[PDB]
Amino acid sequence: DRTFAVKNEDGKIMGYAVAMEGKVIKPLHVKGTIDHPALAKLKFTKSSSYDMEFAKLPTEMKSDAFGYTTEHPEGFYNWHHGAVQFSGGRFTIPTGAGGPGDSGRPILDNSGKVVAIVLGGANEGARTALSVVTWNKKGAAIKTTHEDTVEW
Repeated sequence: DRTFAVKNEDGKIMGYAVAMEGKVIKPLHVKGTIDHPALAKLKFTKSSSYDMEFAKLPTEMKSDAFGYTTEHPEGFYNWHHGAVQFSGGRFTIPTGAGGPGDSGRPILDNSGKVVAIVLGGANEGARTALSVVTWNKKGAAIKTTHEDTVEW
């Protein structure tokens, strides 16, 4: 288990955190507490520019974390709600497959490596373009935001 619900005070799921490469990572805009004893009270470092916040992964969860890959060839990827196309530098889904509460969910390749973290979606009709965080080969974060993105 490397994906954790972020809960508001009522216990409603607001979005998700992931364990990846020695960090716990979540979208900054997802407000609540991670529903995990080892993770609730960690010290987070916030980056407004990338809509992300991160903490050091507790040494108990060392090995139970996703790997990340910069290999994103065009084609199809996976996430909790089904297929994610990557084409023309954009990740898209059928409109209606994602919405509020899906921020922080990872997009995975078939080997189970993370290629992106979902921030939200811009409704283009049949397709919805996902606003995401990715990392390049230098480990630099990249936020991709589409016109009229809806935060999830």
